[PDB]
Amino acid sequence: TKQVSWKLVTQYALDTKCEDVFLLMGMYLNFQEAPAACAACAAADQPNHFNHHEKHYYNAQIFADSKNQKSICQQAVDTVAAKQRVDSLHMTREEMLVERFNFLLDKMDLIFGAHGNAVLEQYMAGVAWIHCLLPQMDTVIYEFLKCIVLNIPKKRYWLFKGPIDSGKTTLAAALLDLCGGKSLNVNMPLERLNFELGVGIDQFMVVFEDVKGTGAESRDLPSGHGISNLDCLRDYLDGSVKVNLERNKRTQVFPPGIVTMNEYSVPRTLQARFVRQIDFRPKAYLRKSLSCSEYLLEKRILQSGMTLLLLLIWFRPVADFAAAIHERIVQWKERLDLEISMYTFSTMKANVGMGAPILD
Amino acid sequence: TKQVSWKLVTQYALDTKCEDVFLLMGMYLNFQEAPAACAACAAADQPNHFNHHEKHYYNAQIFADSKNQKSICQQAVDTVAAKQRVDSLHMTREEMLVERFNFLLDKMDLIFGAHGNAVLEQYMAGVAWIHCLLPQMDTVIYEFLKCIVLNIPKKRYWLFKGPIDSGKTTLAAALLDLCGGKSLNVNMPLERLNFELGVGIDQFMVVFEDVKGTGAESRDLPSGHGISNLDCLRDYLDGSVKVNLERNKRTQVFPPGIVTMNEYSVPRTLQARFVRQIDFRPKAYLRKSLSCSEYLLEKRILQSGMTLLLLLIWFRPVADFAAAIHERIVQWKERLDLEISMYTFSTMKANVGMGAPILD
Amino acid sequence: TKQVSWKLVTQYALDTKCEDVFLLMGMYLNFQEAPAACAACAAADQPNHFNHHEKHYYNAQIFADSKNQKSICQQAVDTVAAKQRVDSLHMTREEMLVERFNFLLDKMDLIFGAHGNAVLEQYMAGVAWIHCLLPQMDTVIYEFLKCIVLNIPKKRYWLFKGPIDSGKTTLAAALLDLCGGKSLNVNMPLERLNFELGVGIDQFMVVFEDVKGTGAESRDLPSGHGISNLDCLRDYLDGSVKVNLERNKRTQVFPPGIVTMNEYSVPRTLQARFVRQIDFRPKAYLRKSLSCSEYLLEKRILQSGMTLLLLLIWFRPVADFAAAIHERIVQWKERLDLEISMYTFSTMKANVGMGAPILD
Amino acid sequence: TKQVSWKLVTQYALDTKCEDVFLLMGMYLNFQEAPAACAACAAADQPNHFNHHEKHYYNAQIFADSKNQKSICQQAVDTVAAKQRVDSLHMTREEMLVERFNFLLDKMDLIFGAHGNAVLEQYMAGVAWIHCLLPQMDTVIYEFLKCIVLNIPKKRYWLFKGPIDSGKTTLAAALLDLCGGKSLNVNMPLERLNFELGVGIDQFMVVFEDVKGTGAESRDLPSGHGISNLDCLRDYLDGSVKVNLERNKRTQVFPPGIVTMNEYSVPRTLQARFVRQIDFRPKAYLRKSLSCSEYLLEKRILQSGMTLLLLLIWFRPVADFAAAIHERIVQWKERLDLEISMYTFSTMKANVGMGAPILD
Amino acid sequence: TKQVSWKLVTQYALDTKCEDVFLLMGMYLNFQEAPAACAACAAADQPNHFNHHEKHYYNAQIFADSKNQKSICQQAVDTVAAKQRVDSLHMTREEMLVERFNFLLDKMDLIFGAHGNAVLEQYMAGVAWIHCLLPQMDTVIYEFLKCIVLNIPKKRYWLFKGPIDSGKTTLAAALLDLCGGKSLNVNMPLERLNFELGVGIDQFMVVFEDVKGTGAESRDLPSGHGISNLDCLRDYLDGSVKVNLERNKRTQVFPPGIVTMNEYSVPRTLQARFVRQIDFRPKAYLRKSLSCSEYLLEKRILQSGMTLLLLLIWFRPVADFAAAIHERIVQWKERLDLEISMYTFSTMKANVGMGAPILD
Ligand SMILES: c1ccc(Oc2ccccc2-c2nn3cnnc3s2)cc1
Ligand SMILES: c1ccc(Oc2ccccc2-c2nn3cnnc3s2)cc1
Ligand SMILES: c1ccc(Oc2ccccc2-c2nn3cnnc3s2)cc1
Ligand SMILES: c1ccc(Oc2ccccc2-c2nn3cnnc3s2)cc1
Ligand SMILES: c1ccc(Oc2ccccc2-c2nn3cnnc3s2)cc1
Ligand SMILES: [Zn+2]
Ligand SMILES: [Zn+2]
Ligand SMILES: [Zn+2]
Ligand SMILES: [Zn+2]
Ligand SMILES: [Zn+2]
Repeated sequence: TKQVSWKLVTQYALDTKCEDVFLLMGMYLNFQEAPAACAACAAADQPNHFNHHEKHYYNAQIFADSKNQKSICQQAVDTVAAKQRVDSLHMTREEMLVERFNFLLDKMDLIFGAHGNAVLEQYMAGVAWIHCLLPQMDTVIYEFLKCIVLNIPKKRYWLFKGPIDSGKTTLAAALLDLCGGKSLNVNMPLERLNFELGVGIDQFMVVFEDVKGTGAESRDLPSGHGISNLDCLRDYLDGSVKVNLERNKRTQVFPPGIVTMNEYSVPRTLQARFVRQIDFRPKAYLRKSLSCSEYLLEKRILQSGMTLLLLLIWFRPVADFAAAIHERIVQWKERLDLEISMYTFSTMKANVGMGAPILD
Repeated sequence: TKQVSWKLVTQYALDTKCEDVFLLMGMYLNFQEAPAACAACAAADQPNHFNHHEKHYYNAQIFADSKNQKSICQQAVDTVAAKQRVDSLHMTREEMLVERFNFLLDKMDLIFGAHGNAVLEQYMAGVAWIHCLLPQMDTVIYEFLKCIVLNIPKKRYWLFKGPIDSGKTTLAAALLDLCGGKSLNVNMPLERLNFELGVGIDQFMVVFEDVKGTGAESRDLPSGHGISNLDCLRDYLDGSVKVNLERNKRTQVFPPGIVTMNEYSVPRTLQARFVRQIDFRPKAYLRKSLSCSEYLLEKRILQSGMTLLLLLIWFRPVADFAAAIHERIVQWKERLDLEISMYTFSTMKANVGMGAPILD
Repeated sequence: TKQVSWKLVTQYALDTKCEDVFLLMGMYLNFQEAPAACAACAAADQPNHFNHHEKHYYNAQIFADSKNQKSICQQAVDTVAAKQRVDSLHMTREEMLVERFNFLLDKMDLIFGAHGNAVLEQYMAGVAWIHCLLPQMDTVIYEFLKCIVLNIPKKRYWLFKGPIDSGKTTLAAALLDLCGGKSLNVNMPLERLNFELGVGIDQFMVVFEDVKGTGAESRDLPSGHGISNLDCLRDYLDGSVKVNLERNKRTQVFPPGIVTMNEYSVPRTLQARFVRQIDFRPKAYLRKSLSCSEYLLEKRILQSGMTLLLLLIWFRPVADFAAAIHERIVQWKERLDLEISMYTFSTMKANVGMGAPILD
Repeated sequence: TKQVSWKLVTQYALDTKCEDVFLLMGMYLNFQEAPAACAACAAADQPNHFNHHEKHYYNAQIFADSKNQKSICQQAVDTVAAKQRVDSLHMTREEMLVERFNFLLDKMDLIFGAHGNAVLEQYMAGVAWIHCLLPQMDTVIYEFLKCIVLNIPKKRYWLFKGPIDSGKTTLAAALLDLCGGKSLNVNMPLERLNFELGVGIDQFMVVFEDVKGTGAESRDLPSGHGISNLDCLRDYLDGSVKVNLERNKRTQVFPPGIVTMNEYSVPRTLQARFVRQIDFRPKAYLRKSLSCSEYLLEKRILQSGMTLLLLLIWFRPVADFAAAIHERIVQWKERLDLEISMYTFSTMKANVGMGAPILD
Repeated sequence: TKQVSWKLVTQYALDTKCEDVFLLMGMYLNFQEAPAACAACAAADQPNHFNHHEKHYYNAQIFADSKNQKSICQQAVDTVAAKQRVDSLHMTREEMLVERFNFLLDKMDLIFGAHGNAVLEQYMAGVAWIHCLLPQMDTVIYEFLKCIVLNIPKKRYWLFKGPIDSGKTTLAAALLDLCGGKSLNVNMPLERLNFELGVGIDQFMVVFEDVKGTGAESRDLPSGHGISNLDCLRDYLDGSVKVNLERNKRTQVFPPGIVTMNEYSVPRTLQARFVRQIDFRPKAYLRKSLSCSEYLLEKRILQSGMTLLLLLIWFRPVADFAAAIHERIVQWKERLDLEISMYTFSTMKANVGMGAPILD
């Protein structure tokens, strides 16, 4: 009888960075039909399918007849986790950011391509709104990337503070997506904390999202254990030494990142853990401009790492990006130039400032 | 010795969307007897049996002699879960609703067919009662389907508020069945919450059923953690970003849906999460008409997604439905036309309004 | 080497409805000795042995030499669970009651037979006592069976209320045995509730036994969470929609049944969930008659489903039973006629009323 | 290569009623050496070894070379549990007591035999002390055995009440050993109760040992949940219906037995559950006689089921015992007659009454 | 291919009493190199290596090439546990103490031998200090051994009471090591107690170390649940009946031993459980002598079972030890005689009494 190549299934999982045994199984089974008569290959809208179908066709036919499908996929997924362990220890943090930028650029090549449905001008409208959120915004994002890549002890965490719908949640979500990190909830009691902190294993960056304090009920702010919990996690935030994380599973320097919170009282000991604090104040023109440009909210553009990378490609020269992605940055600069100019971009920012629709 | 085709058992599970290892085992074993002398095939009342018996007969005989029956069925059920993972990521939300409508139409073809026992006029009486529950009811249902399919951030959740037996529970149950979602209970403490929220993995929509608040004991309303819990789940309700769900198991945008509750105080922060609120007030004629038309309650017609789809087929033209199901909508319109007219339907609604039996 | 037929072991488990892996193993090993010299076969007092020994003799000899006995039995027991899953979805509720009546009649054929030790006149004395417990008792039982078979939403639960030794516990236990359901304890906190509710999976009916309330300590009634718990289980009691039961394991309409309790205060919201309430008041003559007819208590006759089925066979004509069991009802009517008459039965009820021994 | 007989290892486990996988493994490995030069066989002090060595010698040599020893023993132990399941359902309760008496008689044949070290006169001295503990003591024990064998609902539990060292703990321990039951601790909260009650699965009888109440601290009695817990276990104590026991594992009538406690207040509802209450009052002569006859305490004679069976063999005629053990009762009566007379036994009881050493 | 002898690996584990799967694996792998060029064999300082290398060399080479190393070692370790189960039931308690004394003598033969580093005069200095701790100390130790071997009900537990550094902890630790028992912590709540009590399974003796009471905070003594817990464990301490221990795992008479505690109030009911109480009072000369003879503390001599056995070999004649070890006691008496005399031993005790260095 024909033998299935476990190595080839693993190669597919490695090429697509697949961490889900069931997703892998389903995707691999979808390669068993003839690629010449494959409608998914003709549509060319799913690269994880159309770029691999021909290569995996004969192996997928054998896989379809297998009595050990889950085990083949478990070894493949384990190899992906094994590669991630090797990279977390050998890859430089700049190489880690290049890998994430390449993932975002692959997604951008698709959604703004011939077989995609995204509108590039709508994402550029988001770029204009984001550039209006803070002064020197391209420098804010660039200096955040430097903070994450350099990973300097005591200079690794930024604090985002402000009320609801102030751009604080949005910017933190977009920066998380740009770097490719994980969000954490520390509003739970200390008993469940260690399992939640374990989510940061092999992660590039993290966001401690919507951290709550106590005694702010008189200002309509909810009570939580967040601020108290974070104040007892100095070694995790500082990154001077390795911490023991469990989900024990790994001993590593806890990832850098962001803490987001409303207007709670910050203890002196927790305040000292942040190299920078950004205060987010709601601006009437930002909300108005957003209400007039609904596509931004509907298509989740403002929370996208692709929007922040387009901002960077728009504002920053080729030399500001790592050498390994220079060719892709140049091709994206040519693409953006065809559709927007410094004059039309300036009009978009002027439209934001007036609380009018960003696109005329 | 003869070898059992694991692929064929998987094909049966895929064709019937079987997610239960024991149900699959029992159903497959029932294919081992000769289909020519099969009473279940002659009765033709169970499509998951009579449409598959002949195809799986020889394989079921081999399956009956197997010493590894549970393992064969586990791989089959896993393949169904794998396909669901692939669809949750590749299928458009319109395609997801088409699949559910096709499932409801298959059930309708059976129960209102030659080998079925349901009475089509009784379901149409339910359509009349439902159309009397709210003004422009066909538009209410249609706009709910648009809300679920479009899945727009901050515009994904509807609030159903009213006392007991006000039509609030019934409409939410019928909309859940129409879309094919899951019901959730958030009246438990935060410690058990994450396991309950994990029920929403790969789901099209959800209902947070009978959410309880505090301090409404003086108005005979029970105390619960529901309203407090929902107020701490902004990212789940908004759908702006992906949430980490566990039953970790999957990172996804939490499904859209409905929250149902009695007349509790809604906090300003939780109130802002609903794009629409429908207030359900008990009407004496609705209860009276129901008491005179007992078949509605006895046969669970008012809670049925089939009743809401019949309402849609009755009120809305063919172009209001997706192109993929147009042929089935046309055949159902012809079926309904033979049994009810706009005049006889209007009499049914007039009978509801008088609190008299819906069917004369 | 000889191969054991897993299919034949499964067939034995299916024929005896065996749900216990260890019981199956022990019963099957007892078939390895020669049936011609088998004392258990000569005694003919255990049908699960003597009706299967000859058929399974050669396979049991091979089974005795097996190095995988537990696994063979696990697949057999799993097939029994698989069949139960298929029946819970395809069998009509009338067919489910026929299956239970046939199980009770098989037991009756044995204990009142040539190789049995039960005294039919003693069970008929129990029939007389039960018929004295409530007016029109044969109608009470028959209408309960109709309630369970019909399974109508909001009309599925009966409330049995009274002090200790009032016939309330006895009648509920006997009705449970007649239908073949499970008893549930809801006096535990909500944290453990879901695991207990999961006991109702694939069950025909349930009894929420000895439900306790609060603040009745001044009337010597114990405190418990029962009444509070049941008041938060409307969807389980009503049966309008399917509930998610776990022991997740199955999504189904929660079984119908009975709630038994002492004289606690019932909340308006929980009271509305019962289509009928029966109040049990202790009668001095019932206790006295029981003290004079000790065999009833000693032989567990009053709690037996066989006693309630004998009551039905005695009072009701052949047409009141399903067509599938008519031949067995006729044979039991002939058996009862040989031993009791309407005159001698009337004397037994007169003896109950006088608090004297039921049998003269 | 040579094959190990799993059936033969199972036969050894069945013959010795072995329920411990590790004990079985160790005992079986001790059969691998030549029985002709076996010192354990020459000593003849361990029947579970010397009566099986020759039969299992060749199989034990093969077992010694096995790479699957634990699995062979697991199937053997499982078969013992399977046989116990079959017996719990088919064996009459008289047959269950015969099996226990035969186990005690096998132990007695050994310890009072040529290769034993026990002194029969010392056990008879214990018989005299036990016969002085309560009036008509041989009738008390005999009526307890009738209570356990008959297992009549509401007439299955005896209450033993008294202070420390009153003979209450001793008699209950000796009756437990005589019947072969299990002791239970119900002084724990209700949360852990069900796992403890599960210890009664397939058991002949149980003792709820040293049950504690509340508010008796002013009388130097410790506080506990025992009495409160037992008051909520009516169905377990009454034995009118089957209870669901877990360690779910089995549905059965909870075993009969004894409840022992100090002088706590017994609630009216819990008091009604006992068919008999024995009050144990400390007697100065009993303690004094015991202090003068130390061998009773040192050799654990007063807590032994062998002491109670010797009491029965001494006081009761052959016809009072089941027919199956008549030959063994006759041989033990002849043995006792050689060493004690009704006159010398009467002197022993007179010595107890004087608080002097029982043996002159 | 070559086959590994599982029996031989088991034989090594049995010979070294190995209860650690990982230790066994590591020790066995260290036998794969040539014994002629083995530095560990030339050093001759580890008997578990040098006395087994040659015997296991060829099997260890095959073991090194095995793909099932952990499983081979698991069966070996299981056989050691199986042998321990057999011995716990068949070995006399005197034979159990002989086995422990032989283990201590093997260790003594090594550390005081040609390839050892211990100084015999330093251990004899410890013997002198220990003999100064209590009057008739050789009789105290000997009577403790009699108490443990005889294991008489109600006469099995000794109480050691005194403040910190009073010799109480040291003597209890040394007696534990001499007998080969386990230490237990009962200062935890009753919920975790049963798992801790399960540590006493198959153990010769136990020490309930540093038991804490309540309300002694005014005397600088810490609060704990120890004394309260022990007061509810009468059946465990008395040893009149078998207790059910879990880590259920085994039904056995709980081991005898010691309870150590500071000056807390002992309840009358717990006090009655001890056949002997030793009060430890700090003596200034004992601490001073210890400060001048640092090697005692540095080399853990005072806590050693070897020190107590040397005390016994020094003070007691050959007939005081079991016949099986007489030859080893004689050889150790000759060894001690070469290095110390009754005169030089008396000088050591005089040096202790003066608080001066024990060795001149
Ligand atoms: C409806 C409701 C809220 C809403 O606000 C936002 C929604 C998403 C992301 C950002 C915002 C805002 N950021 N921002 C800064 N200054 N004012 C604002 S609002 C927009 C529409
Ligand atoms: C008996 C008890 C209750 C009952 O009520 C209902 C039962 C099921 C579903 C809906 C209803 C009602 N919906 N509605 C709206 N205005 N009044 C009402 S009653 C009907 C019969
Ligand atoms: C001893 C203790 C109690 C006892 O009572 C009963 C025992 C079992 C089942 C039913 C009863 C009673 N049912 N009933 C109705 N009116 N009075 C009564 S007593 C009988 C004997
Ligand atoms: C030392 C400490 C206690 C002790 O008491 C006993 C020990 C074990 C078993 C029974 C007893 C007693 N039963 N009994 C009846 N009337 N007085 C007594 S004492 C004996 C010696
Ligand atoms: C430093 C700190 C403490 C210390 O005490 C000891 C250390 C270990 C073992 C025993 C002792 C003592 N046993 N003992 C009896 N009378 N006084 C004392 S002290 C010695 C040095
Ligand atoms: Zn393709
Ligand atoms: Zn068929
Ligand atoms: Zn037979
Ligand atoms: Zn032997
Ligand atoms: Zn060596």
